[PDB]
Amino acid sequence: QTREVLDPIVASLMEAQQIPGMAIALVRPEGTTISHYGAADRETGTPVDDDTLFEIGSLSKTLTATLASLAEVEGKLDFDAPVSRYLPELEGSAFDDISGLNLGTHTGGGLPLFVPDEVTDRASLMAWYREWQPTEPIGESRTYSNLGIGLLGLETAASLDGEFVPTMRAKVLAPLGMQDTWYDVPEARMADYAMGEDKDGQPTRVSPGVLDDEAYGIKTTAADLAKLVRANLHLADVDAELQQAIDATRQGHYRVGDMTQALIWEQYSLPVAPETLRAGQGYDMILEPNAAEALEPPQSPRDDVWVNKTGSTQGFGGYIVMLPGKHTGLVMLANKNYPNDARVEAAYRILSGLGAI
Ligand SMILES: [Ca+2]
Ligand SMILES: [Ca+2]
Ligand SMILES: [Ca+2]
Ligand SMILES: [Ca+2]
Ligand SMILES: [Cl-]
Ligand SMILES: [Cs+]
Repeated sequence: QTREVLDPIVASLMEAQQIPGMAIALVRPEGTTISHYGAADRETGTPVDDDTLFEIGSLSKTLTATLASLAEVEGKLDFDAPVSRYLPELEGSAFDDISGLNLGTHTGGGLPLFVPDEVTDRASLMAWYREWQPTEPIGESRTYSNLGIGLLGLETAASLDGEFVPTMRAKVLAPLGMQDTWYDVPEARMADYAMGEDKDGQPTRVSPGVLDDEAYGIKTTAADLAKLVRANLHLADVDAELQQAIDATRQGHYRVGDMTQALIWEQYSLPVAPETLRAGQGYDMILEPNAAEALEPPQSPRDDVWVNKTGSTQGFGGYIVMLPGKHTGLVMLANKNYPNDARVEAAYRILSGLGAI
């Protein structure tokens, strides 16, 4: 079926990249297909199955964006307001001039990629934010940032008068039916927690860290992520406000060369060449500041685009692609951090082989 297209491509991918195990979800009108391949843990050979939890790394940022968007829909968060309006401990800092929208689009004045070493907790984090000097013009330059999306998370939590994780669960994960999605894997599920494999073939698992929940900390199944994708594709039963919040995460906010930056989601007009997709996932886009032009004709979610997001940890590699015009989506989770180029190629070949591009 679909499996005759999908299975050979994932077998070849897993052999070429030496991926121990994968979980794949294909979302289409007429339904969602879940497929599991290989081993959750190379050392034990425990197979990947419906219960296997994968670290999704930066794919976690899509949930942070979705909660932020819901707070906005509920009228509790103004996306263009200074972040210091919701975190008054940052009054008088650069965050008087930086907005939640900036943070969701990585246009927060060059806010850096990583949490610095000297930041070890919430207090030292907030002290660091207060002292930090922008290095790029706010709203005119994109630097991919864990500090930024992390702060959007803090801002959102404050705007909703709740703690980030329980609030995320109550307002987003639960209404989406994402009951196998964890920030902290309980002891009772550790036997289902896949073991990562790093680039040297060594076992590895993500460590806790500041802003982990907000920026990279989710462990989940392909099926749970498929619920989020289904909602993005208008294929789920979700209340009006959450649907509105989800749709708003796909609004185009900045043109960044060939890429359009939405709320964490990144997209490209169709037809898109794989090279363009590759250039979105490399050094030039991820590790350098890129000029960003605000779309203030604020772009309505489009139906003629390739929408995507990568996510990695040291031992895991994930990729989501959505084609709203075809009402189809793809979630690929692996317990190996394998090259973004190969994620793009596999996704493209799958979607092309299914006739969706
Ligand atoms: Ca406003
Ligand atoms: Ca099990
Ligand atoms: Ca945490
Ligand atoms: Ca090739
Ligand atoms: Cl970090
Ligand atoms: Cs849960």
